[PDB]
Amino acid sequence: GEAPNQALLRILKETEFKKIKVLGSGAFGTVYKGLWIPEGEKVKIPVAIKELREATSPKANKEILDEAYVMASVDNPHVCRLLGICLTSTVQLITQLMPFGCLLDYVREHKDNIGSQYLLNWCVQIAKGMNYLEDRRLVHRDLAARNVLVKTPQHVKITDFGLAKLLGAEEKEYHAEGGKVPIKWMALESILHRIYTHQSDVWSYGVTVWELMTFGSKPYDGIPASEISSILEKGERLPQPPICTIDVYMIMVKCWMIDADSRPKFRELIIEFSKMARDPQRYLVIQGDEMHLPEDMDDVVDADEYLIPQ
Ligand SMILES: [Cl-]
Repeated sequence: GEAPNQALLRILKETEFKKIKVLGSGAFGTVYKGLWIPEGEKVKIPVAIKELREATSPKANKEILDEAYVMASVDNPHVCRLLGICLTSTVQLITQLMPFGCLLDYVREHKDNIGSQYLLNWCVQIAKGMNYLEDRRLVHRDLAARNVLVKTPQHVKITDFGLAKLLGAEEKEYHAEGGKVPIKWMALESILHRIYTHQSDVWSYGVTVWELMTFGSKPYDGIPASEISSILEKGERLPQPPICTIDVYMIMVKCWMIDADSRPKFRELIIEFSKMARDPQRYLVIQGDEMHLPEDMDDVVDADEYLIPQ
């Protein structure tokens, strides 16, 4: 680590957010939905506001500000940008709204309508997204279908930097605290040595692709977490999904290889899936493919078009 992080954290007035309406509740916290209307600008930006439960127990305010710190330090089409924070009672994360939600829910709730062109394209976009984070020396640690949001069915972005970690020109690993990370998405060296690395994200990427190819299945739906370690140890891996050619499945397996360095690089995955996406019917055999996917507001601009220096 060495280059200075000259990102801008923007504090936003609680009086700039109209039309609030709870999106997802949940144990962890609460995501809202609203309209951010910059102070003296004829623009209304559709936003999600995240206020994670734990009342004010400063323990929270940490996680939420680390989230913010990272989310504010990323500029990529395939990664969610932090719009700003709000210093109300508790802190709030304000970010571009992703109208179609989680990619996980999105595939779950659209199976009989998702073409191969999309699935392969998303894998491209998530690989692009990750490669970016690789460049910004940044280990996501929690890549899952549930952390990819959908802007439009042809444009996804990665999110949830709750466990993300910056590295160093020195550093190559991240020796975690007391683990609180999903087992079914984490590399084998993550589950035994609490080691995290870019190549560990690769594994999670593999599992993510596995989720999409299976339209939302739960990795190891049977097996309980206290057992995951043992299974992978013996050699077992996720099955090959129905719609999946060997070409595509073998990419998934390559991500789950015991020697981390033998795993593909995200820049290879971009290339590989990118090739594949030029002829999607040849790598994915989806029954029915060849599929279509879908007060006043003059002043609405997507965040993606709301810029300002930097
Ligand atoms: Cl679930």
